Amino acid sequence: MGIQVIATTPFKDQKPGTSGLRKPVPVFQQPHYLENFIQAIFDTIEAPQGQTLVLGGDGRYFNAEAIQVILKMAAAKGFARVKVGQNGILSTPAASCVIRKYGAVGGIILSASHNPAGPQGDFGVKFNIANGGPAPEKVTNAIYERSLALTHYSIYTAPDVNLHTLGEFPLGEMIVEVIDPVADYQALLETLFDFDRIAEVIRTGKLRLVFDAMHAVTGPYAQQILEKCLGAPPGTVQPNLVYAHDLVQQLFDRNMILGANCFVTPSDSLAILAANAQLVPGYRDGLAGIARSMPTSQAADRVAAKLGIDCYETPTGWKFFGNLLDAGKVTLCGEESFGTGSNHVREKDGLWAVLFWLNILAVRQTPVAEIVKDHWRTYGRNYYSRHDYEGIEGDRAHTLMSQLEQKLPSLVGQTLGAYTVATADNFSYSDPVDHSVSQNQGIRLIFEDGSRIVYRLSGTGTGATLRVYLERFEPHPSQQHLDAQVALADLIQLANDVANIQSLTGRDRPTVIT
Repeated sequence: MGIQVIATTPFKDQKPGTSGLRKPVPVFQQPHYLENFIQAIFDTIEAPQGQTLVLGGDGRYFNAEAIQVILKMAAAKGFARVKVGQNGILSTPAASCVIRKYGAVGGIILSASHNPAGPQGDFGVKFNIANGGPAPEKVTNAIYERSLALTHYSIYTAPDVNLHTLGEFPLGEMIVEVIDPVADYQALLETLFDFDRIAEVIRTGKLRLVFDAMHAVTGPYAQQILEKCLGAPPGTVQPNLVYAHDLVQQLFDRNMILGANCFVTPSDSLAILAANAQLVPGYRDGLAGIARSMPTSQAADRVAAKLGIDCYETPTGWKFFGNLLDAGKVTLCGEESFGTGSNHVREKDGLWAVLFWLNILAVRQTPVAEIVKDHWRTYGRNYYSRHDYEGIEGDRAHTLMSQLEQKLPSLVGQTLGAYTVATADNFSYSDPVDHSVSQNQGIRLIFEDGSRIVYRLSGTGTGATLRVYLERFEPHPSQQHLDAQVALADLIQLANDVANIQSLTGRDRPTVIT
């Protein structure tokens, strides 16, 4: 029936934030809510005349209706083409791959699972730009501001386009191209790893399967790549997990793939992958550099040192990896409690790590627990845990950080118990490419032995959450198999005393311990 203007009135918090806009499903279902936000996104694209927009999601209730509205508004925008997943399915690494391959203007990912942290049951709309990665803050603020001042939006009224079978289909002047959700992405992964040799180590079935991000071993992408392509037994893809550190403590007929999966923390997994990267096709020539978010443990640092490559320390976010990967300063990167990835895409990638690991296991022909034990043997172990103090009263948390910041200059050089202070600062990051400076990114106590304490404040705007990161470095192999909270007891006592956590927040116990 054609292009129409639809009058609308603004909504209140269409402010995206880190992983795009996340709200309960009834909130996105409000009349014109999705349309307002999607109009705000499209209003940041100035010359859509010949461009392509990537669109997909994860199945979840409401995705189907949303994908139809987005398609219809894209048609009204004037995009040449929308590459949309079969049945509206596209993972975040896939969309990043697809955007990058075909030079698309950007994408819209309908997911709230790539990032597990968040109220479960929420609906999410993520906007990725031309480089294949998340939209920078300058762009998400732009969207939020537009969402507050819009009087109308444009949409192409027409009946829904079927996405069950592949092909090109007309919608206005626009092409709706339905793509195999996995083909391009599996291709990229095949350029990175020896799929043949990963099939073998699955065949023999004597080793466990290792992963470092939640949900990496679930869903259609794991199913098609691990099960139908690489020959993993049915049932391998959905606790069903054992922790790598448990298997290392234990060190002191049936297939193992199909059994439990070994979880390695992103902090340690990033170090190990970087240490064994030259065993796989995708990184034979070596790494350009490593990057990690500041609170991620220093495990990868010690590998970069011995390798002779630089290691960048960025503020929390897969945001800041983008400029370093594009510039070629960095090949591998990871984020504590989120996962790992490389420059093959611009987002965290859970299968990419699972396959990486499977390819490491096939070449070195040895179980995970022993690989980890060797890594610690060679580089030392970076004992690492986070303590979360959730829902601190607003400005009590800000008094804590303020009092601590004041004390930091006099901390330098002093010896507190067993730990001598080498650096006590407020983290700031100056981008080696943008020259954009980020400030107040957290308080660091860095000790001369390699150990570390870090304080950050989260959820400012909401209660606030105090996150305390505890890192003890242990070079002695005889000391590398303790319980993390036992190993970290002395650092935990120090972190609490110097910041006066109990005195200024009234909390005797972390809300969460990881």
